[PDB]
Amino acid sequence: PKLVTWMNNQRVGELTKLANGAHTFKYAPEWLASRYARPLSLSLPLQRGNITSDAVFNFFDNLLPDSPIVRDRIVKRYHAKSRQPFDLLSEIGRDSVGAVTLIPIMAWEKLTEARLEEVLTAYKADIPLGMIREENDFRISVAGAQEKTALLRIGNDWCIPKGITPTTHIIKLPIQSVDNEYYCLLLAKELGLNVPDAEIIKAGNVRALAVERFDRRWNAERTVLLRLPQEDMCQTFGLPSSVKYESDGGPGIARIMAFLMGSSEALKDRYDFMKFQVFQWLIGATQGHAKNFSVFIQAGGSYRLTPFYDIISAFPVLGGTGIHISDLKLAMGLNASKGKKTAIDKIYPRHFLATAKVLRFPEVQMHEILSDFARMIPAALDNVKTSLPTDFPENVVTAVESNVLRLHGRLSREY
Ligand SMILES: Nc1ncnc2c1ncn2[C@@H]1O[C@H](COP(=O)(O)OP(=O)(O)OP(=O)(O)O)[C@@H](O)[C@H]1O
Ligand SMILES: [Mg+2]
Ligand SMILES: [Mg+2]
Repeated sequence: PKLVTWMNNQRVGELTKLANGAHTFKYAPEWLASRYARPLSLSLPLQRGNITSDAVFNFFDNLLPDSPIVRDRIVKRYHAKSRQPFDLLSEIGRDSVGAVTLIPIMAWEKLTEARLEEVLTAYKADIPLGMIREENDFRISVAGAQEKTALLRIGNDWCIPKGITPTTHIIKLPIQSVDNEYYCLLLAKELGLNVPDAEIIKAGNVRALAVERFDRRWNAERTVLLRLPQEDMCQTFGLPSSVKYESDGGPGIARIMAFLMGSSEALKDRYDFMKFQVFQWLIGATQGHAKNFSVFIQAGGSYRLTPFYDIISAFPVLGGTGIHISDLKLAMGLNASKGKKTAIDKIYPRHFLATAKVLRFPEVQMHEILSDFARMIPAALDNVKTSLPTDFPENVVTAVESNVLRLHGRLSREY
């Protein structure tokens, strides 16, 4: 049938699946006439009538977990009509990344430590996104291939939101990734990068990562929780999650930098994006694909980059399973004298400078970024280390700082 699409308390339009299986979307005239109307996606510009392009199917598919296995679980959990996005979202689309609420204001159930552990380990019983069969009003969806869930934090209590109430945190579970990401987010923050705050939460013998959502915002008085429109780069370019990597045809640095020229914060966003490329290289982050970058869609359809997220270093995984440093590749390659430069172990300042030059990113700014990491990295690693718990896995810290300092040496010798 039909899924009515809401942005907070406003009707945006409807998603329908035709008798031919095609996914179509139509904006409500009331939405189109609203003062600050904005599109669901920059790939789905405001217009009247049914939109039938592949961009519709892809946009909504990108709201679901990437893994075909996780999708199998959802189907089995809610006896979904099929595996298509419309049918899976009919079941779990009330709360997803961004502000799209799909249904065919503030209510919740507080969780006890015992119940919290139940949700956080439900995946062991083939439960998708911690949506235990016990509940029936816990419908959430979150993209990405890593096992996770999402919860509502009210004060210092964890809660399962009911109906259309939003979640406030994305909870990532162990597939040592929890400690890895925790460390990387702290290092990012220490270096002045825009990333969300996160904390390691405990529930029995379970250790998960609770990441504060930047697609959610409480009003000043903390009485109402709103969702903020947001989409990832696959969505913004109308592409399927299957091509998130540049090697599979997804957007690279050049395409995203050109797209950011249209940002309401273009110069800042371009600078921050290039800075983050140098950061990913330094920490051996190999999964900076298109779905790991997003933009907020603002009133009137303007857009701006969101904070960076899903930051994992490959360094702690080296050697243990035979992966060598020479095997680490940036998801989005840099310019090389000939072709591209992708090997973290072979990249130097010259590659960032050559890339900036061809992309019209000021050379002075690129030097600034490189020189800033050259003098700040040592102190940043130390400061983070001192901020880590005492039970934090020392091997993670060792693997990351030794490998970061090794690459950092390349910057300090130049700057
Ligand atoms: N703090 C946040 N606030 C808002 N949205 C977020 C936040 N962190 C992640 N997201 C969104 O949720 C998705 C899943 O998170 P994340 O990228 O961290 O997952 P993964 O690490 O599960 O992903 P992958 O599939 O690459 O392994 C992202 O693609 C992004 O759209
Ligand atoms: Mg991701
Ligand atoms: Mg990831």
